[PDB]
Amino acid sequence: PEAYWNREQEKLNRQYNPILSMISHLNYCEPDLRVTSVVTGFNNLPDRFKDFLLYLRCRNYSLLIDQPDKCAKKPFLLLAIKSLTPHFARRQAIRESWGQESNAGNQTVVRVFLLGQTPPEDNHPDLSDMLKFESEKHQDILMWNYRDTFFNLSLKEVLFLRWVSTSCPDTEFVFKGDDDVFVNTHHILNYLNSLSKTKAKDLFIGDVIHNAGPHRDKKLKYYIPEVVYSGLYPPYAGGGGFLYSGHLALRLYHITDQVHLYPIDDVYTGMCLQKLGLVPEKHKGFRTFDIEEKNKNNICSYVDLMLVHSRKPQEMIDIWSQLQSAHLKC
Ligand SMILES: *[C@@H]1O[C@H](CO)[C@@H](O[C@@H]2O[C@H](CO)[C@@H](O[C@@H]3O[C@H](CO)[C@@H](O)[C@H](O)[C@@H]3O)[C@H](O)[C@H]2NC(C)=O)[C@H](O)[C@H]1NC(C)=O
Ligand SMILES: O=c1ccn([C@@H]2O[C@H](COP(=O)(O)OP(=O)(O)O)[C@@H](O)[C@H]2O)c(=O)[nH]1
Ligand SMILES: *[C@@H]1O[C@H](CO)[C@@H](O)[C@H](O)[C@H]1NC(C)=O
Ligand SMILES: [Cl-]
Ligand SMILES: [Cl-]
Ligand SMILES: [Mg+2]
Repeated sequence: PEAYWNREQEKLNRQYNPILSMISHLNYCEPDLRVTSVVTGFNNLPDRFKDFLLYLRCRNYSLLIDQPDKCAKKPFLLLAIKSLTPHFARRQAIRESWGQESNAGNQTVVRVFLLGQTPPEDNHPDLSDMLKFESEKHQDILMWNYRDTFFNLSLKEVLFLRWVSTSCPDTEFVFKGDDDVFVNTHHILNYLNSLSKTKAKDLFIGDVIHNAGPHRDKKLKYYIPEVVYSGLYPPYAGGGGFLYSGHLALRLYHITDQVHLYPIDDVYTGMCLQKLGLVPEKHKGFRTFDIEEKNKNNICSYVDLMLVHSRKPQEMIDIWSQLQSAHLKC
Protein backbone atom coordinates (compact mmCIF):
# COMPACT_ATOMS: atom_id res chain seq x y z
CA PRO A 1 0.00 0.00 0.00
CA GLU A 2 1.03 3.60 -0.69
CA ALA A 3 -1.17 4.99 2.09
CA TYR A 4 0.66 4.97 5.41
CA TRP A 5 -2.11 3.74 7.72
CA ASN A 6 -3.27 0.94 5.41
CA ARG A 7 0.31 -0.32 5.13
CA GLU A 8 1.12 -0.26 8.85
CA GLN A 9 -2.21 -1.94 9.62
CA GLU A 10 -1.44 -4.77 7.19
CA LYS A 11 1.90 -5.16 8.98
CA LEU A 12 -0.08 -5.57 12.21
CA ASN A 13 -2.36 -8.02 10.38
CA ARG A 14 0.61 -10.25 9.56
CA GLN A 15 1.97 -9.89 13.10
CA TYR A 16 -1.23 -11.11 14.77
CA ASN A 17 -2.11 -13.72 12.09
CA PRO A 18 0.40 -16.53 11.42
CA ILE A 19 -1.63 -17.77 8.43
CA LEU A 20 -1.05 -14.46 6.64
CA SER A 21 2.66 -15.37 6.79
CA MET A 22 1.91 -18.34 4.49
CA ILE A 23 9.98 -1.59 17.87
CA SER A 24 6.79 -1.77 19.94
CA HIS A 25 3.75 -0.42 18.11
CA LEU A 26 2.07 -0.03 21.52
CA ASN A 27 4.49 1.56 24.01
CA TYR A 28 7.31 3.12 21.94
CA CYS A 29 6.70 6.75 22.89
CA GLU A 30 9.70 8.36 21.25
CA PRO A 31 8.94 10.24 18.02
CA ASP A 32 8.89 7.80 15.10
CA LEU A 33 11.57 9.44 12.96
CA ARG A 34 10.99 7.10 10.03
CA VAL A 35 7.68 8.73 9.03
CA THR A 36 9.38 11.89 7.72
CA SER A 37 11.13 9.89 4.98
CA VAL A 38 8.35 7.42 4.13
CA VAL A 39 5.18 9.55 3.79
CA THR A 40 5.24 11.82 0.75
CA GLY A 41 4.98 15.46 1.78
CA PHE A 42 5.26 15.03 5.55
CA ASN A 43 6.66 18.47 6.37
CA ASN A 44 3.90 20.10 4.28
CA LEU A 45 1.08 18.34 6.18
CA PRO A 46 -0.94 20.08 8.90
CA ASP A 47 0.52 19.91 12.39
CA ARG A 48 -2.14 17.46 13.61
CA PHE A 49 -1.19 14.77 11.09
CA LYS A 50 2.50 15.24 11.90
CA ASP A 51 1.84 14.75 15.63
CA PHE A 52 -0.48 11.82 14.91
CA LEU A 53 2.06 10.02 12.71
CA LEU A 54 5.11 10.74 14.89
CA TYR A 55 3.57 9.30 18.08
CA LEU A 56 1.23 6.69 16.57
CA ARG A 57 2.79 3.85 18.60
CA CYS A 58 2.36 5.37 22.08
CA ARG A 59 -0.77 4.43 24.02
CA ASN A 60 0.45 3.44 27.52
CA TYR A 61 -0.86 6.59 29.18
CA SER A 62 -1.78 6.63 32.86
CA LEU A 63 -4.69 7.96 34.89
CA LEU A 64 -4.11 11.20 36.77
CA ILE A 65 -7.65 11.36 38.19
CA ASP A 66 -9.56 8.15 38.87
CA GLN A 67 -12.88 6.94 40.29
CA PRO A 68 -12.00 3.28 40.89
CA ASP A 69 -15.24 2.42 42.72
CA LYS A 70 -17.59 4.17 40.30
CA CYS A 71 -18.78 0.62 39.57
CA ALA A 72 -18.26 -0.79 43.07
CA LYS A 73 -21.94 -1.69 42.75
CA LYS A 74 -22.83 -3.36 39.45
CA PRO A 75 -24.33 -0.78 37.04
CA PHE A 76 -27.01 -1.47 34.47
CA LEU A 77 -25.94 1.49 32.29
CA LEU A 78 -22.62 3.35 32.20
CA LEU A 79 -22.74 6.89 30.81
CA ALA A 80 -19.31 7.75 29.37
CA ILE A 81 -19.25 11.35 28.11
CA LYS A 82 -16.25 12.70 26.24
CA SER A 83 -15.45 16.20 27.47
CA LEU A 84 -12.79 18.91 27.43
CA THR A 85 -11.29 20.60 30.49
CA PRO A 86 -12.96 24.05 30.07
CA HIS A 87 -16.41 22.54 29.38
CA PHE A 88 -17.64 23.07 32.93
CA ALA A 89 -21.07 24.33 31.85
CA ARG A 90 -21.67 21.28 29.64
CA ARG A 91 -20.64 18.74 32.28
CA GLN A 92 -22.74 20.43 34.97
CA ALA A 93 -25.85 20.58 32.78
CA ILE A 94 -25.42 16.87 32.03
CA ARG A 95 -25.18 16.15 35.77
CA GLU A 96 -28.46 17.95 36.53
CA SER A 97 -30.37 16.67 33.49
CA TRP A 98 -30.01 13.45 31.51
CA GLY A 99 -26.72 12.23 32.99
CA GLN A 100 -27.86 12.11 36.60
CA GLU A 101 -27.09 8.86 38.40
CA SER A 102 -30.10 6.88 39.62
CA ASN A 103 -31.39 3.45 40.63
CA ALA A 104 -35.01 3.03 39.51
CA GLY A 105 -35.91 -0.60 40.14
CA ASN A 106 -32.26 -1.14 41.12
CA GLN A 107 -31.15 -0.48 37.56
CA THR A 108 -28.04 1.55 38.32
CA VAL A 109 -26.94 4.39 36.05
CA VAL A 110 -23.43 5.70 36.72
CA ARG A 111 -21.67 8.58 34.99
CA VAL A 112 -18.07 9.36 34.06
CA PHE A 113 -16.57 12.14 31.96
CA LEU A 114 -13.64 11.30 29.68
CA LEU A 115 -10.96 14.00 29.68
CA GLY A 116 -7.40 14.40 28.55
CA GLN A 117 -4.87 17.09 29.39
CA THR A 118 -5.01 20.62 28.02
CA PRO A 119 -1.37 21.45 28.78
CA PRO A 120 0.10 24.97 28.83
CA GLU A 121 2.37 23.88 25.96
CA ASP A 122 -0.59 24.44 23.60
CA ASN A 123 -1.30 27.85 25.19
CA HIS A 124 -4.17 26.38 27.24
CA PRO A 125 -5.25 28.43 30.27
CA ASP A 126 -4.35 26.75 33.57
CA LEU A 127 -7.69 25.36 34.78
CA SER A 128 -6.25 22.34 36.61
CA ASP A 129 -7.10 23.67 40.08
CA MET A 130 -10.78 24.05 39.20
CA LEU A 131 -10.74 20.61 37.56
CA LYS A 132 -9.45 19.17 40.84
CA PHE A 133 -12.12 21.05 42.79
CA GLU A 134 -14.79 19.66 40.46
CA SER A 135 -13.32 16.14 40.48
CA GLU A 136 -13.51 15.89 44.27
CA LYS A 137 -16.95 17.53 44.47
CA HIS A 138 -18.64 15.30 41.86
CA GLN A 139 -16.35 12.24 41.55
CA ASP A 140 -17.19 11.67 37.88
CA ILE A 141 -13.94 12.85 36.24
CA LEU A 142 -11.59 10.43 34.49
CA MET A 143 -8.46 12.08 33.10
CA TRP A 144 -5.36 10.54 31.51
CA ASN A 145 -1.97 12.19 30.89
CA TYR A 146 -2.15 12.78 27.13
CA ARG A 147 -2.95 15.78 24.94
CA ASP A 148 -6.74 15.97 24.59
CA THR A 149 -6.96 16.79 20.88
CA PHE A 150 -9.29 15.95 18.01
CA PHE A 151 -6.80 13.50 16.46
CA ASN A 152 -6.18 11.83 19.85
CA LEU A 153 -9.82 10.83 20.40
CA SER A 154 -9.27 7.22 19.32
CA LEU A 155 -6.67 7.19 22.09
CA LYS A 156 -9.46 8.39 24.39
CA GLU A 157 -11.55 5.45 23.18
CA VAL A 158 -8.82 2.89 23.87
CA LEU A 159 -7.97 4.34 27.28
CA PHE A 160 -11.65 4.36 28.27
CA LEU A 161 -12.06 0.73 27.19
CA ARG A 162 -9.06 -0.19 29.35
CA TRP A 163 -10.75 1.52 32.29
CA VAL A 164 -13.89 -0.55 31.69
CA SER A 165 -11.73 -3.68 31.56
CA THR A 166 -10.16 -2.76 34.92
CA SER A 167 -12.71 -0.83 36.99
CA CYS A 168 -16.09 -1.55 35.39
CA PRO A 169 -16.14 -4.89 33.49
CA ASP A 170 -19.45 -5.82 35.14
CA THR A 171 -21.63 -3.06 33.66
CA GLU A 172 -24.53 -4.32 31.57
CA PHE A 173 -24.47 -1.57 28.93
CA VAL A 174 -22.29 1.36 27.90
CA PHE A 175 -23.39 4.62 26.29
CA LYS A 176 -20.47 6.64 24.91
CA GLY A 177 -21.46 10.15 23.84
CA ASP A 178 -20.46 13.78 23.49
CA ASP A 179 -21.00 16.63 25.95
CA ASP A 180 -22.96 18.74 23.42
CA VAL A 181 -25.65 16.10 22.83
CA PHE A 182 -29.02 15.57 24.48
CA VAL A 183 -29.80 11.99 25.49
CA ASN A 184 -33.25 10.76 26.48
CA THR A 185 -31.96 8.44 29.19
CA HIS A 186 -35.49 7.36 30.10
CA HIS A 187 -36.06 6.13 26.54
CA ILE A 188 -32.69 4.34 26.49
CA LEU A 189 -33.51 2.45 29.70
CA ASN A 190 -36.86 1.40 28.23
CA TYR A 191 -35.11 0.20 25.06
CA LEU A 192 -32.50 -1.79 26.99
CA ASN A 193 -35.20 -3.52 29.05
CA SER A 194 -37.09 -4.43 25.85
CA LEU A 195 -34.17 -6.30 24.27
CA SER A 196 -34.03 -10.07 24.05
CA LYS A 197 -31.30 -11.75 26.07
CA THR A 198 -29.70 -12.88 22.80
CA LYS A 199 -29.66 -9.42 21.20
CA ALA A 200 -28.48 -7.83 24.46
CA LYS A 201 -25.23 -9.84 24.44
CA ASP A 202 -23.71 -8.22 21.32
CA LEU A 203 -25.64 -4.95 21.25
CA PHE A 204 -24.11 -2.04 19.34
CA ILE A 205 -26.50 0.59 17.94
CA GLY A 206 -26.19 4.13 16.67
CA ASP A 207 -26.31 6.33 13.58
CA VAL A 208 -24.45 3.75 11.50
CA ILE A 209 -22.82 4.81 8.23
CA HIS A 210 -21.99 2.31 5.48
CA ASN A 211 -19.78 2.80 2.40
CA ALA A 212 -18.23 6.02 3.70
CA GLY A 213 -14.80 7.25 2.74
CA PRO A 214 -12.26 9.87 3.80
CA HIS A 215 -13.04 13.48 2.95
CA ARG A 216 -10.42 14.77 0.51
CA ASP A 217 -11.49 18.44 0.71
CA LYS A 218 -8.52 19.79 2.67
CA LYS A 219 -10.69 22.55 4.16
CA LEU A 220 -13.01 20.04 5.86
CA LYS A 221 -12.77 19.06 9.52
CA TYR A 222 -12.47 15.30 8.89
CA TYR A 223 -10.09 15.75 5.96
CA ILE A 224 -7.75 12.78 5.51
CA PRO A 225 -4.94 12.92 2.91
CA GLU A 226 -4.63 10.06 0.44
CA VAL A 227 -1.06 9.49 1.65
CA VAL A 228 -2.49 8.71 5.11
CA TYR A 229 -5.48 6.47 4.36
CA SER A 230 -6.84 4.92 1.17
CA GLY A 231 -10.05 3.03 0.48
CA LEU A 232 -13.41 3.03 2.21
CA TYR A 233 -14.31 3.12 5.88
CA PRO A 234 -15.85 0.10 7.63
CA PRO A 235 -19.43 0.49 8.88
CA TYR A 236 -19.39 2.72 11.94
CA ALA A 237 -21.76 4.71 14.13
CA GLY A 238 -21.03 8.36 14.81
CA GLY A 239 -22.47 11.84 15.15
CA GLY A 240 -22.85 12.12 18.92
CA GLY A 241 -22.99 8.72 20.58
CA PHE A 242 -23.66 4.98 20.44
CA LEU A 243 -24.97 2.28 22.78
CA TYR A 244 -23.55 -1.20 23.37
CA SER A 245 -23.24 -4.00 25.91
CA GLY A 246 -20.57 -4.44 28.56
CA HIS A 247 -19.68 -7.85 27.13
CA LEU A 248 -18.90 -6.20 23.80
CA ALA A 249 -16.85 -3.51 25.56
CA LEU A 250 -14.50 -6.20 26.88
CA ARG A 251 -14.21 -7.79 23.43
CA LEU A 252 -13.66 -4.37 21.85
CA TYR A 253 -10.80 -3.51 24.20
CA HIS A 254 -8.95 -6.78 23.64
CA ILE A 255 -8.57 -6.31 19.86
CA THR A 256 -7.57 -2.63 20.06
CA ASP A 257 -3.94 -3.79 20.23
CA GLN A 258 -4.46 -5.28 16.75
CA VAL A 259 -5.79 -2.05 15.20
CA HIS A 260 -3.65 1.03 14.65
CA LEU A 261 -5.00 4.28 16.05
CA TYR A 262 -6.90 6.52 13.63
CA PRO A 263 -7.45 10.30 13.67
CA ILE A 264 -11.25 9.76 13.71
CA ASP A 265 -12.35 7.94 16.86
CA ASP A 266 -15.72 6.78 15.51
CA VAL A 267 -14.02 5.25 12.47
CA TYR A 268 -11.55 3.51 14.79
CA THR A 269 -14.35 1.89 16.81
CA GLY A 270 -15.85 0.73 13.52
CA MET A 271 -12.52 -0.78 12.48
CA CYS A 272 -12.51 -2.53 15.86
CA LEU A 273 -16.01 -3.98 15.46
CA GLN A 274 -15.22 -5.18 11.93
CA LYS A 275 -12.23 -7.16 13.21
CA LEU A 276 -14.55 -8.83 15.74
CA GLY A 277 -16.79 -10.00 12.89
CA LEU A 278 -19.65 -7.68 13.89
CA VAL A 279 -21.53 -4.87 12.16
CA PRO A 280 -22.89 -1.83 14.04
CA GLU A 281 -26.69 -1.66 13.89
CA LYS A 282 -28.49 1.44 12.63
CA HIS A 283 -31.10 2.91 14.98
CA LYS A 284 -33.11 5.91 13.77
CA GLY A 285 -33.60 7.24 17.31
CA PHE A 286 -30.09 8.74 17.08
CA ARG A 287 -31.00 12.13 15.59
CA THR A 288 -27.50 13.26 14.64
CA PHE A 289 -28.89 15.74 12.08
CA ASP A 290 -31.17 17.27 14.77
CA ILE A 291 -34.97 17.20 14.55
CA GLU A 292 -37.18 19.33 12.32
CA GLU A 293 -37.31 22.95 13.45
CA LYS A 294 -41.12 23.02 13.40
CA ASN A 295 -40.93 20.40 16.20
CA LYS A 296 -37.85 21.60 18.12
CA ASN A 297 -40.16 23.04 20.81
CA ASN A 298 -42.63 20.12 20.91
CA ILE A 299 -41.59 17.96 23.86
CA CYS A 300 -43.34 14.97 22.26
CA SER A 301 -40.55 14.88 19.65
CA TYR A 302 -38.08 13.95 22.42
CA VAL A 303 -40.13 11.18 24.07
CA ASP A 304 -39.30 8.23 21.78
CA LEU A 305 -35.95 9.77 20.81
CA MET A 306 -32.60 8.25 21.76
CA LEU A 307 -30.25 11.15 21.07
CA VAL A 308 -30.23 14.56 19.38
CA HIS A 309 -27.26 16.66 18.27
CA SER A 310 -26.66 19.27 19.27
CA ARG A 311 -27.75 21.18 22.41
CA LYS A 312 -26.40 23.93 24.63
CA PRO A 313 -26.30 23.42 28.43
CA GLN A 314 -29.45 25.49 29.01
CA GLU A 315 -31.42 23.50 26.43
CA MET A 316 -30.43 20.16 27.98
CA ILE A 317 -31.89 21.33 31.30
CA ASP A 318 -34.96 22.88 29.65
CA ILE A 319 -35.77 19.77 27.60
CA TRP A 320 -35.13 17.37 30.49
CA SER A 321 -37.39 19.52 32.68
CA GLN A 322 -40.29 19.41 30.21
CA LEU A 323 -39.65 15.69 29.66
CA GLN A 324 -40.62 14.78 33.23
CA SER A 325 -44.32 15.50 32.57
CA ALA A 326 -44.41 14.64 28.86
CA HIS A 327 -46.30 11.39 29.50
CA LEU A 328 -49.28 13.47 30.69
CA LYS A 329 -49.49 15.19 27.28
CA CYS A 330 -47.67 12.98 24.75
C1 LIG B 1 -1.62 12.81 21.61
O1 LIG B 1 -1.14 12.92 22.95
C2 LIG B 1 0.27 12.68 23.07
C3 LIG B 1 0.59 12.71 24.54
O2 LIG B 1 0.19 13.93 25.14
C4 LIG B 1 1.04 13.74 22.27
O3 LIG B 1 2.42 13.41 22.33
C5 LIG B 1 3.24 14.55 22.64
O4 LIG B 1 3.47 15.33 21.48
C6 LIG B 1 4.28 16.49 21.71
C7 LIG B 1 4.27 17.28 20.43
O5 LIG B 1 2.94 17.53 19.97
C8 LIG B 1 5.67 16.06 22.17
O6 LIG B 1 6.45 17.21 22.49
C9 LIG B 1 7.50 17.45 21.52
O7 LIG B 1 8.74 16.84 21.88
C10 LIG B 1 9.76 16.99 20.87
C11 LIG B 1 10.99 16.23 21.31
O8 LIG B 1 10.70 14.84 21.29
C12 LIG B 1 10.05 18.50 20.65
O9 LIG B 1 10.93 18.65 19.54
C13 LIG B 1 8.75 19.29 20.38
O10 LIG B 1 9.04 20.68 20.34
C14 LIG B 1 7.69 18.98 21.43
O11 LIG B 1 8.16 19.50 22.66
C15 LIG B 1 5.56 15.18 23.40
O12 LIG B 1 6.84 14.64 23.72
C16 LIG B 1 4.58 14.03 23.19
N1 LIG B 1 4.37 13.31 24.43
C17 LIG B 1 4.36 11.97 24.52
C18 LIG B 1 4.13 11.41 25.89
O13 LIG B 1 4.53 11.26 23.54
C19 LIG B 1 0.57 13.74 20.82
O14 LIG B 1 1.17 14.83 20.13
C20 LIG B 1 -0.95 13.86 20.73
N2 LIG B 1 -1.39 13.74 19.35
C21 LIG B 1 -2.07 14.69 18.71
C22 LIG B 1 -2.44 14.39 17.29
O15 LIG B 1 -2.39 15.75 19.25
O1 LIG C 1 -10.16 17.33 21.51
C1 LIG C 1 -11.32 17.03 21.76
C2 LIG C 1 -12.35 17.47 20.94
C3 LIG C 1 -13.65 17.05 21.19
N1 LIG C 1 -13.92 16.36 22.33
C4 LIG C 1 -15.30 15.98 22.65
O2 LIG C 1 -16.00 15.55 21.50
C5 LIG C 1 -17.38 15.81 21.72
C6 LIG C 1 -18.00 16.53 20.53
O3 LIG C 1 -17.00 17.12 19.72
P1 LIG C 1 -17.45 18.01 18.46
O4 LIG C 1 -18.80 18.57 18.74
O5 LIG C 1 -16.47 19.08 18.19
O6 LIG C 1 -17.51 16.96 17.24
P2 LIG C 1 -18.46 17.18 15.95
O7 LIG C 1 -19.88 17.19 16.36
O8 LIG C 1 -18.13 18.48 15.32
O9 LIG C 1 -18.23 16.09 14.98
C7 LIG C 1 -17.49 16.63 22.99
O10 LIG C 1 -17.80 15.76 24.06
C8 LIG C 1 -16.09 17.16 23.17
O11 LIG C 1 -15.81 17.44 24.52
C9 LIG C 1 -12.91 15.91 23.15
O12 LIG C 1 -13.18 15.21 24.13
N2 LIG C 1 -11.60 16.24 22.86
C1 LIG D 1 5.40 3.29 27.64
O1 LIG D 1 6.30 2.27 28.13
C2 LIG D 1 7.67 2.45 27.74
C3 LIG D 1 8.43 1.27 28.29
O2 LIG D 1 8.57 0.24 27.32
C4 LIG D 1 8.19 3.79 28.26
O3 LIG D 1 9.52 3.99 27.78
C5 LIG D 1 7.29 4.93 27.80
O4 LIG D 1 7.72 6.15 28.38
C6 LIG D 1 5.84 4.65 28.18
N1 LIG D 1 4.98 5.72 27.69
C7 LIG D 1 4.19 6.44 28.49
C8 LIG D 1 3.37 7.50 27.82
O5 LIG D 1 4.14 6.25 29.70
CL1 LIG E 1 -34.91 -7.75 20.27
CL1 LIG F 1 -39.76 15.49 14.29
MG1 LIG G 1 -20.69 17.56 18.89
